[PDB]
Amino acid sequence: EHCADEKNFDCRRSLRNGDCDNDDKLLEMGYYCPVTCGFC
Repeated sequence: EHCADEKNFDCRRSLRNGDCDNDDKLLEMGYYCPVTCGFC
């Protein structure tokens, strides 16, 4: 799976909010903005 942050999903805002620090949103972030979350 070559990961790529989504274009329509705002990865910066979500990172700034803390969406990616939320466990239940981890899944959401794993596909939406995985590169922004440093997964890959």
